[PDB]
Amino acid sequence: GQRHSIVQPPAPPPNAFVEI
Repeated sequence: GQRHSIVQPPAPPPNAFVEI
């Protein structure tokens, strides 16, 4: 609403259905 500490949420790469 006003501002807070650096907002940089890191998203963890999700696995895919059978990579190989």
